[PDB]
Amino acid sequence: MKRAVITGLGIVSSIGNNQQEVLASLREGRSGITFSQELKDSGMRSHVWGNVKLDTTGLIDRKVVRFMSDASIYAFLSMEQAIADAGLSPEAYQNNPRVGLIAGSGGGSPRFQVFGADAMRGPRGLKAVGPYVVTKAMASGVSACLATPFKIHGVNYSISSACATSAHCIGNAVEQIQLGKQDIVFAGGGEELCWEMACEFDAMGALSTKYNDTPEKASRTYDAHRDGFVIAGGGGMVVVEELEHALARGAHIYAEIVGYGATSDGADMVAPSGEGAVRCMKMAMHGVDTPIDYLNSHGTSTPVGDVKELAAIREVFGDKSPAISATKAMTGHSLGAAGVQEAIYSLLMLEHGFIAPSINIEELDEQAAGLNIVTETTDRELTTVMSNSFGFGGTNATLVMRKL
Amino acid sequence: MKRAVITGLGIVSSIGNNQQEVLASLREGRSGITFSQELKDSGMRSHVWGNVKLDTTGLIDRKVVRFMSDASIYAFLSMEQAIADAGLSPEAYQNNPRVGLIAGSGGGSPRFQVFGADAMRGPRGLKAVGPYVVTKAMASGVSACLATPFKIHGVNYSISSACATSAHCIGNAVEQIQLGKQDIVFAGGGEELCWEMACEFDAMGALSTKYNDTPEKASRTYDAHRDGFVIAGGGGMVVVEELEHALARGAHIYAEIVGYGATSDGADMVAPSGEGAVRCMKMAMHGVDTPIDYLNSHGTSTPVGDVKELAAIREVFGDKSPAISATKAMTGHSLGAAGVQEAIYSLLMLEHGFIAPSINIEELDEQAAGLNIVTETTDRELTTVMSNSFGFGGTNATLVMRKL
Ligand SMILES: CC(=O)c1sc(Nc2ccccc2)nc1C
Repeated sequence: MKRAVITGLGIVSSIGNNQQEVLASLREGRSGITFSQELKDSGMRSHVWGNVKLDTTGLIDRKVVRFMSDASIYAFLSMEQAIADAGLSPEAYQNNPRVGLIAGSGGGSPRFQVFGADAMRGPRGLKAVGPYVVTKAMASGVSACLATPFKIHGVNYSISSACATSAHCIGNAVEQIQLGKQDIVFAGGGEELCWEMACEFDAMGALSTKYNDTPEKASRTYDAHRDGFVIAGGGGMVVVEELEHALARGAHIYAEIVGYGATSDGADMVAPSGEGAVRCMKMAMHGVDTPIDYLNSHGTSTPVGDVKELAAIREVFGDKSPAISATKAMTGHSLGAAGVQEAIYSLLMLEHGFIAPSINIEELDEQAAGLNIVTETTDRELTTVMSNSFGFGGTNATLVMRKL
Repeated sequence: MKRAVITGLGIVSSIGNNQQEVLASLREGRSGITFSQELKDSGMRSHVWGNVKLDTTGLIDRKVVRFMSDASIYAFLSMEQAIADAGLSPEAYQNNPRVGLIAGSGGGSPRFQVFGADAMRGPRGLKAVGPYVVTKAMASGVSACLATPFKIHGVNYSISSACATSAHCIGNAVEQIQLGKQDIVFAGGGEELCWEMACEFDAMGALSTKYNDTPEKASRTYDAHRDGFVIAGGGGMVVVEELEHALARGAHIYAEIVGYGATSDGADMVAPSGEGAVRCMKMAMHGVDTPIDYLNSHGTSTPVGDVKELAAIREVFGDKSPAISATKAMTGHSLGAAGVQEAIYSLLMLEHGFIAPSINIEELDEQAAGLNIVTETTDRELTTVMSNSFGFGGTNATLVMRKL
């Protein structure tokens, strides 16, 4: 069947506003986490976040940006980067029924939803709301706001699956190539960063609260004293392309997507089962005839979640587990953007031949013993990498990417 | 290639709480639209809606429903109906890696996004927010809140695409069957009905405002004096199943999904382009060796949209129009739920041999000549039916369903 490769990438993240900045942060083990006065002022217990450090004012034409929330702004800038990186001209990708876009967010825009309700409840009613809230607040905002300006004619929709959102977007893009329906699908996602959404996670006890005075130490996957994830925002986009089409245009190919797992736990709303993760990893590895050299774990810095995933990894890999690191210890958890951003970090590791460190492990959890959790940047010629995304609601995605 | 059939359906709609009530409404041309004191009290200009007329108290177990917003409640009730209609025991669909769920909403839960923000700003802060808002508010709430209690082990995610949401969910379910990855996928969606979301549509001028004193006449697709859509809520679910699997278990089969189009306009953000719809319909018709007997139009009762779709229909079919009716004149526009609900109305027409009327056309639009818009219930043996969903943001889905 038809093979899918990644031929371009773009990213706006807590650890860099393009792939050059991201690569430098990954190699340096640099945290993207900062103290947030906004989260503190809202009354939250978690006062830290992985913010995008970019003035986005003016970067997008007004006729386009007027429809957008921050998730769409970050995804749009990532898409522009990905198109440039792929070397795609408008003649090639615009008004082309074989070019699609599958990109989502986990939350839509709580900020604009709340803005609309607050405005409506004041004396000016509909006049205060204005005419742009639907495209900002709707769950499909990220795909809708990008498909128009980029003149996409093929598929156009958003997948959402909480932390797995943009990993399922990439896997669905692979499926469109496999079905022969598309030659290129831009795949990815975006997530805004705001107290309106963050407080929902803090209310469920999911966020880190004990390290507000030392923000760079709060996200600490696998450390014995981890206490929840650090919320983040941003976007990412990859160009998923059919192999013969890529070769025919002289594309730069980062990797082939040689496996895509998607499963469901059917168990707990907010905690992973393990069993679903084992099936998801095995599905992504089926038929893949090379070992996993590096695994970018879901690893959010939660007491239960981090070790549930490690137990699943031990079950999948038996006595030959891969090198592992949790890049969320540097970046935080960007929710709908995490799958694509972590696919990109993994592709940069593959392209540049290094493993990024799993930072802030002052005392390794007892349940991580015996695994090669890499804690210092390591040069290594990688061939095959895996990235896990295990979302709330028991939804799992795994991607396996390999050099061609 | 593996073939996909529909073996069960379930629905909670403005025109009925199960398929018996929906069938009777469709045959009678009975409006589901009522006056809404909630919309009026909120300051809106549109005071009409297609509400679900059902007391849902106690229909879902407390430990299940505590995670859910109304979109999930309606989708869950629809799924229970679909499972019973498909004759699936718990042992047949639970804990089964070959059984999946793809179901979404257009808006998630504006009500619970606003609830979380309002609670956080009050005297109890995080304690008033409570631990259930993420599962209510997140874009994937509908899939997350159903996949756990129904013990789904296969695919699990949401697609969102505004009006096309649950039609793309059904098409993607068909793709899982075609790829050989699933034997059954429950596909559908839900949408809450609330001023928090409705006011955003009224603020952009999208909703009907001139007919509040006569709610049943507000939604009037193709009428010269239409003035916007009437917002609605509800849910729907279909059981998409691989053909040989269905036959081997003695399933009742409504129809095969013989075509699925998904395209993008890539054009004016706020209006349908017409051309994307043409491409979508032709994609869904490709290889289908029988004529389209009946078309359930997207037709939302908007000035621009209704006649753009008619022009696309003329381009596709020339002088050989199928019979057409816009069931939204009865039901209103249930946004994320519209694709699956309209697929279900189309399946009921196919199963029971009639065309539902396009109601409230007192003066046919000057631009609607030369087609077969059916305005009176008409008994007729149908074989192949089409349903269009042309979503805000230029995202299109079309489904073609045919008797076996
Ligand atoms: C003017 C129109 O016809 C429409 S249809 C529509 N649909 C949805 C559905 C679900 C989420 C967002 C938008 N929005 C508008 C403004």
